[PDB]
Amino acid sequence: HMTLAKVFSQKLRELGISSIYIGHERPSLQSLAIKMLLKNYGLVEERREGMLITQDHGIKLISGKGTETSRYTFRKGGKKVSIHLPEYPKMVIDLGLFEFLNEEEKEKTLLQVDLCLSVIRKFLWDGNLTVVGKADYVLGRANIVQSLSLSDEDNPVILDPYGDVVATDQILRDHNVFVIGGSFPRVKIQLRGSIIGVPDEINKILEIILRVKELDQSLEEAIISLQSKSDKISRLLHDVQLYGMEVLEEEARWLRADDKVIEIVRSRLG
Ligand SMILES: Nc1ncnc2c1ncn2[C@@H]1O[C@H](CSCC[C@H](N)C(=O)O)[C@@H](O)[C@H]1O
Repeated sequence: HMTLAKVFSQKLRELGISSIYIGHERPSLQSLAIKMLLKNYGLVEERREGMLITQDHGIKLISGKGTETSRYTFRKGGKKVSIHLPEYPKMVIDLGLFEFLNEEEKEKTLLQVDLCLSVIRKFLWDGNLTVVGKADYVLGRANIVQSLSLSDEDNPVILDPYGDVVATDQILRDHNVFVIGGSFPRVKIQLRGSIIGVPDEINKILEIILRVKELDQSLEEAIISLQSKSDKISRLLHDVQLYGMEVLEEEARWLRADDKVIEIVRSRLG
């Protein structure tokens, strides 16, 4: 779809603005826009000089002292830019069954939901995240609702590792609402025919989907980038039981698996 950084940059050019003095802020449009949306930060109209730090989506981000010309500086208290924030995608986490679980289980689930905020703010913004079915929960500007209300422009899918619809670049790309649990299609992410090795963690699933949608990355590469040592180990082990040792070496270069992983997988066999 569109990242917050991209929408921000298109509005900025329209007005006529292609340089910002950022002073002491992380020099990324995403970060700057998030900050503007969440704090009293904004743009102040002032003429300043600097050197380039970067050229994000075509906008010269300035600081320090040099010879690059800013007409606008990003400052605590400046004026907001007004940007049609992307309605989509909407990432929904369902906490319906939440009080089936153990105390220790609830603390793990919620820690995982907490980390979603950081993922959502890496591409979109808090508004694109919704949590359903727990009303005392508060996660920055996430929507916190008791039940999910569907609109005509919503085209949703349920992420379910026991689903009957295998996920695909196109299927993730052609949908815009995604429900991840604590009557639409129930969609299962596999690695290469299998669910084994696929990260289990709510915040990792969410990040896999966004990588595919916002960065134009493949599902395979997305999954692999987000695996833990344990995901790789468990998958190599499985596949060596299946296909034998000839598989090990090459399937480790593909899983991008490091020495420690391969060491361990050897050590389990002999
Ligand atoms: N490989 C995968 N494919 C699709 N969805 C997944 C997935 N791994 C995790 N999820 C999502 O992450 C949530 C937490 S995993 C626990 C749910 C598990 N299906 C169960 O029945 O116990 C799941 O409900 C699912 O929404």
